[PDB]
Amino acid sequence: MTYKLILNGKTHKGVLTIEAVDAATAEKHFKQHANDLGVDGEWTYDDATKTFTVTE
Amino acid sequence: MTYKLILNGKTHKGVLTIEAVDAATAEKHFKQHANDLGVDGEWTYDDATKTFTVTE
Ligand SMILES: [Cl-]
Ligand SMILES: [Cl-]
Ligand SMILES: [Cl-]
Ligand SMILES: [Cl-]
Ligand SMILES: [Cl-]
Ligand SMILES: [Cl-]
Ligand code: NA
Ligand code: NA
Ligand code: NA
Ligand code: NA
Ligand SMILES: [Zn+2]
Ligand SMILES: [Zn+2]
Ligand SMILES: [Zn+2]
Ligand SMILES: [Zn+2]
Repeated sequence: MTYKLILNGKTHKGVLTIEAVDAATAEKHFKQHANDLGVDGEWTYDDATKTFTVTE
Repeated sequence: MTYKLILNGKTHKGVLTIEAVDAATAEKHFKQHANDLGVDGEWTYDDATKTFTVTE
């Protein structure tokens, strides 16, 4: 299914959408993106919208 | 305005949307994302949809 990441970082404000087999796979991918971007924030997940938020 | 990046990398297939004052500013931001993700691809731009694509 489609999963989304809302980036709410100091220098990264955006929305990323990907496809993944499950939420765990999406979250692993999203955490790698955030790590590569130097985003070090607090994570939340909304199951109803399959949307993660990372907030610095 | 809103600008989009279609990631068509070997390991990064996704869509990123951001806001930016102009296409040049969006593209600079997008190129930094792609650099941070280790995406080394060919860039194209569609003015009508304010959408870049990076293709490995
Ligand atoms: Cl699907
Ligand atoms: Cl961003
Ligand atoms: Cl973690
Ligand atoms: Cl705007
Ligand atoms: Cl991606
Ligand atoms: Cl360049
Ligand atoms: Na996957
Ligand atoms: Na879920
Ligand atoms: Na900007
Ligand atoms: Na344009
Ligand atoms: Zn799927
Ligand atoms: Zn960004
Ligand atoms: Zn704008
Ligand atoms: Zn990716």
